[PDB]
Amino acid sequence: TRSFYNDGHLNGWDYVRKENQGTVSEVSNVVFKGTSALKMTQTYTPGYTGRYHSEVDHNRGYQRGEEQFYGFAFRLSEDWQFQPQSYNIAQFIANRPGAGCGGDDWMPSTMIWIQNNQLYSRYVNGHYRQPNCGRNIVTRPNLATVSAGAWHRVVLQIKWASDNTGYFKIWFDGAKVHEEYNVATTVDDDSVFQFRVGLYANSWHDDGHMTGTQGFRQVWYDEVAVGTTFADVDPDQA
Ligand SMILES: [Ca+2]
Repeated sequence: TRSFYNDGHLNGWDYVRKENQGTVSEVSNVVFKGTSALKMTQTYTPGYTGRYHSEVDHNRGYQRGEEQFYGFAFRLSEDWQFQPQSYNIAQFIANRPGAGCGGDDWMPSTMIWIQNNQLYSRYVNGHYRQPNCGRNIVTRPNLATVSAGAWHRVVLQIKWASDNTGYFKIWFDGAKVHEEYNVATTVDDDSVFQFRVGLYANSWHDDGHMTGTQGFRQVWYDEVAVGTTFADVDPDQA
């Protein structure tokens, strides 16, 4: 059964983040299903020292000790300029105030991004809380080649565990592209992580510069769902 469904509208998201010159809007011309989708844009601005999130938030993403499925459709601009930097397209993230690790208390766990023409993801495990900030980031590269100007469909099946009892499975355009079992997929606490979808141009800030010449970046989203079965969240079926 689905706990969340969004057909490509502003309505139903808890929060809309349009950092700096970013936009998030509803469009009817570039749509995966129905008559609406969301368009996220970000624009590089030399001098700016802040971050570049254009995202919509579903606050109830996960809590450790459950299995969930997540599905969404996304599309890069047809003229997407593939570059080695990261452009993040979805993430799970919790605010963990008082954890005392790193530069603030927001910790993204699993993230999904484009690097060159490849879909990357990761999960995080460990403790990341004083007096032990020990945490491990497992990156899973090259999950799929991503074509520009086409709707792609992503399904995740994740059992969120800090034990070696979790699992982490990903489908891309209807095909299983990754699965691994008996792994720890989140940190060992009970924070509730948000599920965000949207263009987060993280390398622009992290790296101190932009690689290439496409400072105006566009990604569309549609058909986002959270539920307990594959069919609940698969954008490619009802
Ligand atoms: Ca739609």
